[PDB]
Amino acid sequence: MVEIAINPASEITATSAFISGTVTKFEQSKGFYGSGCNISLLYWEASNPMHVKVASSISKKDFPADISATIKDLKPHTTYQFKVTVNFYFSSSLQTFKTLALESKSTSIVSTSTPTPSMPVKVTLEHHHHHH
Repeated sequence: MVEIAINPASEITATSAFISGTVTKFEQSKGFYGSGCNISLLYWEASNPMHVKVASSISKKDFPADISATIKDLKPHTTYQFKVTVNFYFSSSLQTFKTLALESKSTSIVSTSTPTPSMPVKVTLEHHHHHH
């Protein structure tokens, strides 16, 4: 089967969110083996699934393929749904997330540190982007 793992939506604010997934293994049919599959990770409003917006559109020919999408232009207090569309024929499972209100936090001094930030001698100056 086409195995597409979906990573839970994180870094969610009112206007943006970081979503991702991993296309572990791809299948299609004869003739389409070794094809650069267009990964379009689509998101829409839970209230309006007609507004199919593209979070990210990239091409993958190598699997497992880890893809991520940074969504901006989100509506506050709004529930959204997302899926990874791989090639012209496949879609993943459906996840849903909800944005925040117009009172969001900066999330830089205190961020959700799920991994350990233990790096012997921190050479990287994270003033451009803070790692999760």
